Amino acid sequence: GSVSCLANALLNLRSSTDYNADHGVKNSILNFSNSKDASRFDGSESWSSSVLDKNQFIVAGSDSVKHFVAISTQGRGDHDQWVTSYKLRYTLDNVNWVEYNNGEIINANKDRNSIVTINFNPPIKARSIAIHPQTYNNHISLRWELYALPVKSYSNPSVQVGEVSIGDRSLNSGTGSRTIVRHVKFPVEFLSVPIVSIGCKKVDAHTDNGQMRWEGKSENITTKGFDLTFITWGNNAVYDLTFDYVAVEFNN
Amino acid sequence: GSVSCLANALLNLRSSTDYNADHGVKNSILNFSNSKDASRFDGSESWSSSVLDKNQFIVAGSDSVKHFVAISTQGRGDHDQWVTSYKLRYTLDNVNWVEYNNGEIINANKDRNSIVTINFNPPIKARSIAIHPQTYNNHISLRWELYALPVKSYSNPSVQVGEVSIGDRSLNSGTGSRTIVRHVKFPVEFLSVPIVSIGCKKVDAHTDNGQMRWEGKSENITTKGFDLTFITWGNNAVYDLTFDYVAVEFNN
Amino acid sequence: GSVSCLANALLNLRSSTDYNADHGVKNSILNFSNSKDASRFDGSESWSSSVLDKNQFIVAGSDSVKHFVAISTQGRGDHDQWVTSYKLRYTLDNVNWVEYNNGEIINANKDRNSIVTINFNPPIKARSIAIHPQTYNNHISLRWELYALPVKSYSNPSVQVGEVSIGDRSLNSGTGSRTIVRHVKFPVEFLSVPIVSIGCKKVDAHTDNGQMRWEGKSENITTKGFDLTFITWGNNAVYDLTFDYVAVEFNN
Ligand SMILES: CC(=O)N[C@@H]1[C@@H](O)[C@@H](O)[C@@H](CO)O[C@@H]1O
Ligand SMILES: CC(=O)N[C@@H]1[C@@H](O)[C@@H](O)[C@@H](CO)O[C@@H]1O
Ligand SMILES: CC(=O)N[C@@H]1[C@@H](O)[C@@H](O)[C@@H](CO)O[C@@H]1O
Ligand SMILES: [Ca+2]
Ligand SMILES: [Ca+2]
Ligand SMILES: [Ca+2]
Ligand SMILES: [Cl-]
Ligand SMILES: [Cl-]
Repeated sequence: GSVSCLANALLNLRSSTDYNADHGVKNSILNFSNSKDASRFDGSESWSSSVLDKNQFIVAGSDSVKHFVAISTQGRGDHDQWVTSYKLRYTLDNVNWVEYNNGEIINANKDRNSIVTINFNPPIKARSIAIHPQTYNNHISLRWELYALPVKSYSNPSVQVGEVSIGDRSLNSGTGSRTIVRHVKFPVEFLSVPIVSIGCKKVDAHTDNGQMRWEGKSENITTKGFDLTFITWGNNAVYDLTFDYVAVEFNN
Repeated sequence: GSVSCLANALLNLRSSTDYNADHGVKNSILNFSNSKDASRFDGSESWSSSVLDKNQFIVAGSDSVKHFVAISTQGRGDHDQWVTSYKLRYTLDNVNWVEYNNGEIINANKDRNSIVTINFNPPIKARSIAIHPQTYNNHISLRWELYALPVKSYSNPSVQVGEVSIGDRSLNSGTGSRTIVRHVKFPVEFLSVPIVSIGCKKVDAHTDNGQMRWEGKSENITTKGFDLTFITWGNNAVYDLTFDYVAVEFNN
Repeated sequence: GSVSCLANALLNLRSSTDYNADHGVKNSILNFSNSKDASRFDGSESWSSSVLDKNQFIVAGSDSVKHFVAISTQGRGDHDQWVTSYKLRYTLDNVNWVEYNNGEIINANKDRNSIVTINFNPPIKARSIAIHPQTYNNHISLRWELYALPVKSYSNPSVQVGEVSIGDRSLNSGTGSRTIVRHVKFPVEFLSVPIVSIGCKKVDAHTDNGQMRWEGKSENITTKGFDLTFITWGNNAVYDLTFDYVAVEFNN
């Protein structure tokens, strides 16, 4: 139950330099492998930089706030090149960048194919993150994956709002349980059925021997609207009631 | 009124293998065309794989939940290569992947340039989606587009919250319609004017010959704040009232 | 306090044509520079088109609504090629595209390395934006950056909702300040502590010599739930009260 970010095409990648396009970030996913034909080159089984120094990197980013729980790195699949240590940097706001664990130099790879995995406890909370190779065998060449928490069912909800009143004397007389319905139409139709939350912002009602009785509920909710059922009981005379409603659509 | 996803640069793409960088996913949009100069190669008018088998794919992804309504595929513009059938797979959570229509093998292209379009009824609801070529003429080479519903006006709203009370005896005496205003300042200024929803969470008020009368409304809403107007009428003495407010900014 | 979009890997890029993959959009960030080795080509210090006409472009996009505040362009770092003027187009819905400032032809570069910056007042509000070169020295070749407002702390909140009542006669007798607590468990645990907004949707209560007194508040809020404290005072007998709650989690 972690998300493989690169495997799912969830992040944009950007390297400092590329040896050429046949060594670009597009070739960098963990376990990347291509044709084992030696007579025709189809690209490195890695990102490989052009410049060899301590200033190269790949940035991975997108708009969403991610909770990164691990990173895995690997050397290059088709030649003896691998990153032996690296630093990490990240940003939540895309303005201020932070050094992971005070600029910790993480021990990394020692061969082409063995995976080295570092776990983040607590998760790194970030929009963008950058791997910064510090040392290497032969060339700055790597494959990698970033692991994040899945998105919660409750995130990114859609919302519409409005108000509803009795607007007449429908509940202003009589005895026992008495109800009226006001049908509400959402300004725009939802793609799935929302929930509808309500809160009273006007009471104009008479007590019944000192007892106040009123209720509202949302019912019969559809993509297009819902019913506000206004309720009184005993012998209360309710002159008017008003609710604000907040309709919330999830997972869409 | 559908959105052309690749045309709008809305999705990250990732292929299994590329013949080389000059045949990568960057060349895969429907109707992609480049220089018709035969003396200098500027890349294939297609994505083309490196390995030829039944295991190649392109994944298209981003963080947002998309409602995919169609897919179009095409062969390669500058050579006789095209995909003749394919399967589709998708994921909503980026953990669990689903086979489209029980692993349906979709009949696809028979030439370089004719478009073949499949419509999804109901839409495929997904964060990432993958085209998996099964058979081909000459090479696994294609162009394509994914079509999605546009984003609703009501999605991804911004929210700020707080509470407001009378806090004094301003409405606790007198006759007829009586009102007071409490100006509220949002903790942070909005980029556009929000709506402001309210709900009562405290009443401390005297009836007027048994009649209860109170109201709140939000008014004079700006990017910076709003006015909670507290209202009573008849001869009611209102000691205190409290509302929670929810301010919602759309389309920003 | 603006965000450098390409530097942070925040946008997908898509060109009309590329001279080849070694001249693609991946080489287009402002101040892009690679190996100054003349004996081995590692790609142009620019995006460069393949076709030379007035119809080439790069589209930059993602799902989020961005407020673009500036654009900077530069020519090519390693050869005498630069764009001398261009037009801009953008879209908020990814269906309807708009010409910036009525199709204004913007004066651009006159050398390899000097930066030319245009500021947008008001910001361009858009999901995708496209630079459309009109004239050029030698070739359509450029580097660039797009600048946007940072995301507000209040955007993309997570939400859960529910209702809570006294459900018994706990507050229906006695004298002075009397309170009861109902512990509420969120259907799903949050990653950080939310706020909890409330609004009354049922009153069943007796006045005390004509005075109505009731209150609710949310307290002891955690990732897992909160306490609704129901309150009365004086000599009021409260039979039942019901609140809808809206719990909002920010910045996650
Ligand atoms: C069924 C019915 O009317 N029930 C009410 C109850 O809700 C409450 O208001 C009470 C106050 O003494 O009076 C009655 O028992
Ligand atoms: C204008 C005015 O005071 N209107 C009120 C009305 O709102 C309601 O409370 C009624 C109850 O009998 O008493 C009056 O008519
Ligand atoms: C402490 C206490 O009971 N205060 C109350 C106050 O809240 C209000 O209801 C008032 C009405 O005359 O009666 C008392 O003073
Ligand atoms: Ca190979
Ligand atoms: Ca060509
Ligand atoms: Ca160079
Ligand atoms: Cl009364
Ligand atoms: Cl009341």
